Amino acid sequence: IVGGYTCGANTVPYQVSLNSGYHFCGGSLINSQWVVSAAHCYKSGIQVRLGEDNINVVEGNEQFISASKSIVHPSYNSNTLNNDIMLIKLKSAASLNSRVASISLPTSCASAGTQCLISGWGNTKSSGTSYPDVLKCLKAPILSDSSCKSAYPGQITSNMFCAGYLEGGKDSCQGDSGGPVVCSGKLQGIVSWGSGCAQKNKPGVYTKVCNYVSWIKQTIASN
Ligand SMILES: [Ca+2]
Ligand SMILES: [Ca+2]
Repeated sequence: IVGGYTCGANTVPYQVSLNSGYHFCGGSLINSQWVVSAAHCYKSGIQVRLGEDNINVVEGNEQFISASKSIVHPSYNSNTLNNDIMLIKLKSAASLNSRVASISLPTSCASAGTQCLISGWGNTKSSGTSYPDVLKCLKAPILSDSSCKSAYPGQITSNMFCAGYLEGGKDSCQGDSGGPVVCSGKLQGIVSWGSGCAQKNKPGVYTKVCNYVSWIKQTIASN
């Protein structure tokens, strides 16, 4: 998260650190046993780290649950990042509390202008590389589809939306991938991609979770 702020410990209870020996991607806890993340965050041997604030020191609220199974979206295209969403099932149900909570799936798609909370342990620097150990948050509006398309011409599918700022300076970044975009307490987006981080006219592109609630629900229903 570039230009964001320190969330505060466990203020984003659905925030997940996907750990494979290291935090490599974010995720969103959607129920006791399921994390959604970006499909381009897919790896084998994922441990799902819940209740994380500082991903580098054990602070007592962590729940480390390895991934029982990962389900990259069937139509995930790694080249265009279309359908950049993946389901991760925990080996065991998370112990849900005030700090390890699931995030609700969107009934409706959030509109442009809706302010969203993006969070992750990604690079905090637009230029260079500084990885925070504690969760960074960014309040960022969903941008219009036209502004998203004009920012990334020929690249924005109906399954993506842009959030952030066209003047840049505030954006999800590398390492925020798979992380939540929560608007009105609902997981509206997944940190998917962007041309760099916090560049002018290059907002973050996020998986439009509203389009996958069916697929997510049916997948949860049989896995
Ligand atoms: Ca920790
Ligand atoms: Ca990345």
